[PDB]
Amino acid sequence: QIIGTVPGVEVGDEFQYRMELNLLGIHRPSQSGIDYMKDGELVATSIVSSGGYNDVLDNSDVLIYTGQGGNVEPPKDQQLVTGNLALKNSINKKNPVRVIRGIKKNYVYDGLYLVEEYWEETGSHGKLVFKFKLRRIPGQPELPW
Amino acid sequence: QIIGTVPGVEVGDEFQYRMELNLLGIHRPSQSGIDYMKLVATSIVSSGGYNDVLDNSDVLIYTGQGGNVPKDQQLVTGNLALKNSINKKNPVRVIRGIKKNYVYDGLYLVEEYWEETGSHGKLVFKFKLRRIPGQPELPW
DNA sequence: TCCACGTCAG
DNA sequence: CTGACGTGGA
Ligand SMILES: [Cl-]
Repeated sequence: QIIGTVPGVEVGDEFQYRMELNLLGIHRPSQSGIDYMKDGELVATSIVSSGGYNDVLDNSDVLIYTGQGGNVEPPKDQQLVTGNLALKNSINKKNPVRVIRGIKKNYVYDGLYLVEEYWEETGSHGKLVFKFKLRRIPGQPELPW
Repeated sequence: QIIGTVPGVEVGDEFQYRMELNLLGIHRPSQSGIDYMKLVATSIVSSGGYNDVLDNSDVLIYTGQGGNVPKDQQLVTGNLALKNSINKKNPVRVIRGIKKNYVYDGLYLVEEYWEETGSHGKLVFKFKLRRIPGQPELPW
């Protein structure tokens, strides 16, 4: 499974099903929001933001992406591991990450981003949540919204 | 959603995903084994999930859904569909899961059904479908 | 073995 | 709202 741009897939491309991001090699997991891979430190390779968490899409070049897990079953911390750990190490690896957005014909490839930072958030209950600040790599084609 | 043969879909056709039987209108549910409509049955998927019987012949025994196969099973929704399809003598598409994941096996009728007191004490239905004679052959 | 920003239709 | 012969990858 490959980093960066994917042959055949262009910014603004749309898809109906998660299972096509997998087929085309854009995003492997069938449900999970984060896909990553061993480098042996985990690095992130793509994320889907499609309404499942409290993600922030400004219609700008910055997005806040919520970490997975913790029930955001009963309310638990979130954990810096698997996907979450991937995204973080991708802060330092400065590697590009595909970002796919779910739309109100269901998904759109939004292009490449980097993970500038992450932080923690004591939530409305008392448990952790991570937030990863991704910036879109400047100079890619644009999309409407 | 249509009964009988589907335009564009031929016996022996294969597919990788449940979500293509839906796209092509072969079988709507994404997981469920039985699809029906206002109740008569219109298609079933037998892909290893229950103790179905595939003789490599023209008859198949299809297990009813539910009951955790621990509760009885119930003659309702899909199960009820299949049964009323006994009397409606309407054709039913039958898709088989294979060990690139699914294969349209053609048309069948539901000749009968019965009940089976299982290894625990609760119900299970079994529907005997016979393949409509005179369609191309699937090898196995 | 188990979880996950599934996905459909009653 | 939730049950249903789901998928893929850790
Ligand atoms: Cl698909």
